[PDB]
Amino acid sequence: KGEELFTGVVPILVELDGDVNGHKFSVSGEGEGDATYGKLTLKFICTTGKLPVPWPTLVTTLVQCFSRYPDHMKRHDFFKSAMPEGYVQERTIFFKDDGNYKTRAEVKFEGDTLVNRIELKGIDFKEDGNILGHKLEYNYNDHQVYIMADKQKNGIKANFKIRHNIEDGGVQLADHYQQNTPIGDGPVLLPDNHYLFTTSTLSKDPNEKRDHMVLLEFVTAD
Repeated sequence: KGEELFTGVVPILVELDGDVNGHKFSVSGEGEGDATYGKLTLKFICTTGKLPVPWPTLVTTLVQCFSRYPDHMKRHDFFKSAMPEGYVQERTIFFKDDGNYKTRAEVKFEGDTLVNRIELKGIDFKEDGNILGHKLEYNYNDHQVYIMADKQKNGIKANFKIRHNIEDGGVQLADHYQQNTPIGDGPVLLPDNHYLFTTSTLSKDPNEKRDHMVLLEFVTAD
């Protein structure tokens, strides 16, 4: 199926075009994924200079098709079944007591490369808040994602919270609303409701002088 496109190591390209409170920025990312292990490694670069938001706030936006679905679950892997034509992924992300991101992405194969091409629009942020003021720690608290079928849109939806550590204490909440719809006309497996579990690790490359994020991620269904 589309699952057959994921039995090996797959190069990943990520491209993001963003505007948060008028700060226009661009992120490009490259790496690879191996769904057999649910493993992702990726380096992101802010190609327009300094990133105007903290890197952790972009993690969820910057490929759930790479999750390890155990054999008894492969039947519900909407994300792979939509390949290679892919799927649109849309989110609104509300930052508590601050602004919100609206994102639209196409995830699809371009040849042998899995590509995630994103537009991001952030509005109504506080210029001195936790996001625009760079007050978030450079780490991550993952959260499980309850993927639910949305029969009417022949796709899936989800809603989940991410907690971002604020420097010196406390947590900045990011309330995620998500929906995904297939791009192709093919047959697509609408899944039974289930969770995706993710563990992310953020680091830096000591040889990289541009504003950047190295990201290691494992994701598995259950």
